[PDB]
Amino acid sequence: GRLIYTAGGYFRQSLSYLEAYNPSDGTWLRLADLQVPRSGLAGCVVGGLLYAVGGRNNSPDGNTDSSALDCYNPMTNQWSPCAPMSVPRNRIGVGVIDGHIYAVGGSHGCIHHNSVERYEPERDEWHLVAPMLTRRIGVGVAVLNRLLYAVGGFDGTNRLNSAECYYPERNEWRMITAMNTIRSGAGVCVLHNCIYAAGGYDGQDQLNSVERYDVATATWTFVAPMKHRRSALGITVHQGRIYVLGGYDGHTFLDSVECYDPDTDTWSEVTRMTSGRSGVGVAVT
Ligand SMILES: COc1ccc(S(=O)(=O)Nc2ccc(N(CC(=O)O)S(=O)(=O)c3ccc(OC)cc3)c3ccccc23)cc1
Ligand code: NA
Ligand code: NA
Ligand code: NA
Repeated sequence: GRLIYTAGGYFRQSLSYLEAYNPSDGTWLRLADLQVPRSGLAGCVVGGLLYAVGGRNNSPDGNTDSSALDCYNPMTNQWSPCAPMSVPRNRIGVGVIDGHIYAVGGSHGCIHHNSVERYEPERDEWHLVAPMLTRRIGVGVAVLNRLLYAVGGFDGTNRLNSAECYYPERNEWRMITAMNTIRSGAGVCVLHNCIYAAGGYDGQDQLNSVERYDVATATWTFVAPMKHRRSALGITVHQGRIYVLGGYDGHTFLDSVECYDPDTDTWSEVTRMTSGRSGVGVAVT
């Protein structure tokens, strides 16, 4: 009975919503709002708790990048503040290794970060780790074999098809094979020993293409495309299928949730979000 949690996001302004989808019964729960609205954040789970990391509050009253880390306990339906990151990071990527949260890249105003930092929930402290080899905002992150992959993004000048791999024990990054497509604001996840990158923006158009990196072969291969082009989408994996949530298609904030079945190489529409939004954080617990 694990749920897909969606936190924050944007429609007209940054949002405070926390909602959870159950693929088993098709239900949505409306859970406790975030304390502060944010879009461009990332979600992750450590030890059955949901963490909302970074992002930005884009409001009619002003725009504020976030260094916040907040923790949601499903058992109490309550958000609790944690230690903030060293710097604000909007359009952040996040991955977890061995119970530690990595905050990768993102922007603070015009600064497009190459820096990376690591949170230890048991000490409630962040520290810097090695910087990525490239500045990346709108970067997607996934973890496989206790290595962390940072995929695509924007460096402040160029939208990127490159990607790189972090080695936590050695504390170093290495460039991996570049993707077939330039993608910022893609959904990036791990499924069956491959890193998937779904959708995003190539500098000109929102994308419906999906490609996956087979780590063993160092090769990116396209799979079936999504039905809807989308950037700033949420993504996650639940019971061996990919779910993509919302995003912007170039004209509309989407409420569409599509599900990828690797066995048949097919996408299908599985539910709608309660309202269209982009820039959400997503995780499963
Ligand atoms: C036209 O030029 C571009 C088009 C698309 C892109 S991208 O999708 O690749 N990168 C992203 C852009 C914006 C984000 N958000 C808000 C912000 O950072 O200011 S959002 O989801 O909150 C949002 C707000 C307003 C929007 O209007 C249409 C669209 C998205 C992003 C949030 C997370 C990840 C990437 C984001 C970049 C440039
Ligand atoms: Na610190
Ligand atoms: Na993720
Ligand atoms: Na609706």
